[PDB]
Amino acid sequence: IDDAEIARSIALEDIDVSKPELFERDGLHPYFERLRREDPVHYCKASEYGPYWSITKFSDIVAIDTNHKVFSSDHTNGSFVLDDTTLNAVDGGIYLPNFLGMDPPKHDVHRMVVSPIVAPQNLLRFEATIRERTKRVLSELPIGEEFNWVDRVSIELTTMMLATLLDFPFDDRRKLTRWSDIITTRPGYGLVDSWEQRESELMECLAYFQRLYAERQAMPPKPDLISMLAHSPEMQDLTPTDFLGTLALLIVGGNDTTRSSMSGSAMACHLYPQEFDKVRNNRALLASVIPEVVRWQTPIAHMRRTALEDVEFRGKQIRKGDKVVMWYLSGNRDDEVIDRPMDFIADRPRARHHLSFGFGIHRCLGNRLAELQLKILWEEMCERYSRIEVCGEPVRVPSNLVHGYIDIPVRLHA
Ligand code: HEM
Repeated sequence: IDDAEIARSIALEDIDVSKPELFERDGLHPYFERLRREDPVHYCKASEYGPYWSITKFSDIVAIDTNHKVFSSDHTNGSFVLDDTTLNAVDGGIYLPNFLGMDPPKHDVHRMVVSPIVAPQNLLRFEATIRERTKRVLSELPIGEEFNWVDRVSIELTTMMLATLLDFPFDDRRKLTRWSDIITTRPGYGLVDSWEQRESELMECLAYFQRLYAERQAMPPKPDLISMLAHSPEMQDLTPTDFLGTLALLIVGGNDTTRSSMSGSAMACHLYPQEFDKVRNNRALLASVIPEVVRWQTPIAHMRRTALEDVEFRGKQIRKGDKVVMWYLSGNRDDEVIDRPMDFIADRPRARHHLSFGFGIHRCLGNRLAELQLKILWEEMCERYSRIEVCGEPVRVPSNLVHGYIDIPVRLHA
């Protein structure tokens, strides 16, 4: 398929950027280029998820994200992703309510329970712990033999990081990757064969975490996420559904995003070897490289809202009940705000000014944890490797939400 030809040729009204097939072949940029130029607040009438608004420009996306009283995230209105099966009991899905899918006032009550995980002193302890654990993984990677970087680096380090945050048994940490993966999938997408199989694996997740929760309730408070839920007065009446929904948020939130950033790091070093060379020669560039990895990869391609009011936005009449989608993958390529945004630039000015963590009351809680783990990985790459070679076909995730990789064949050079 030639996405450039279609995007030039078809009527504006027939553009649907939501198809997971487009993400699998990273074919979105010709469509987004046309929408940002010709119709930046665009109504799509025909899609699998019903009709929706696409918000494609940087400034416009900030406006939606920061107006939570007009543009709702609440689970009672359908929650915060475009595909209604991921978090609602519809068409084979199950109900997964959580504080990212809550509007105020309840949102703030739940966020405050887990916000100590990024207290300053915990970030310092976390950084010291991660450093040694990361060193140990990287020092066993072969030189001059092909391996899947997603398997040996992205998953290996990400599941070690999330296990540290949950104090999850280290020997079972592969379960965290499995549970994360099935939350954002559908039957036939290559992970589960049925909705029922998905439901079974999530009940197994619930049973495992319930055992851990009961253990944490009976020991002193510790700086781990399950401990924080287990000792919180305001969390004592979670229904089974709310508990499972909250676990889903913490498992996917810390897993899929960081994994995708680690996979993008390898792609960046191969496609832009001179930028890797720069930071290797000058380690002060880590400050600008890490936010740029996250902007360039954009691990979460969109977040979705539902309008609670009729509202005229940039000249367009949004109606109460309409789906509104913030395309972070488009916004992070808006050259009104970001110069030469298709390329990876180790040394970019105002490198923290990107959309990948959102803006407003739902801005990513764990952004400092991700950035510290990515810093430590780049420190180690810089010390151990002359270059990172992608030597076979990359295989991408079929999702309009998770913007990441299944397979990146690499060879390391020293
Ligand atoms: C590069 C890594 C990451 C990216 C790109 C990312 C992206 C996001 C985005 C896009 C949101 C929603 C923003 C909005 O709607 O305005 C979010 C929220 C959240 N993230 Fe992250 N995230 C990352 C790492 C992490 C990690 C490591 C954790 C936990 C250990 C985490 C936990 C959360 C939580 C709990 C929320 C909900 C905040 C709320 O509703 O108040 N994230 N993240």
